[PDB]
Amino acid sequence: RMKQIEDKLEEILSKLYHIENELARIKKLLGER
Amino acid sequence: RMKQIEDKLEEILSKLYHIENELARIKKLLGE
Amino acid sequence: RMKQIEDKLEEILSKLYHIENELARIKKLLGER
Amino acid sequence: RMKQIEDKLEEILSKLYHIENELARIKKLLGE
Repeated sequence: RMKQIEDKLEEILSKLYHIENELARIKKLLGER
Repeated sequence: RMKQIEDKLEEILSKLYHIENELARIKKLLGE
Repeated sequence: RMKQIEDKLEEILSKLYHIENELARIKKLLGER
Repeated sequence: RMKQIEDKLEEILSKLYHIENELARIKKLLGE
């Protein structure tokens, strides 16, 4: 359960990095536009 | 109270997947 | 601590709704563009 | 292990605030 809570925390963090990156790419694409 | 936390975690993850869908639509709108 | 964990969960959820909404507005603005 | 969870929660919140900053920049780029 705690191990499960832990995996989910990390999964949440990983998606968050993915999201940041996606918005960062958008931002860049628009800034050079 | 661990399960209730794990439960919230699940919900939060689902929001993130919904966000990723919004981003996919957006990126297509922007021609990327 | 558990009450603190709880407030943070909810705060996280609230920002997530805000974010969804912001992306939803963007999407709409671009779709009508 | 509660604090370690609370700790992760803090980190996650900070990412969300960074995201909100990226969104502010984006919305200005789009003239909104």
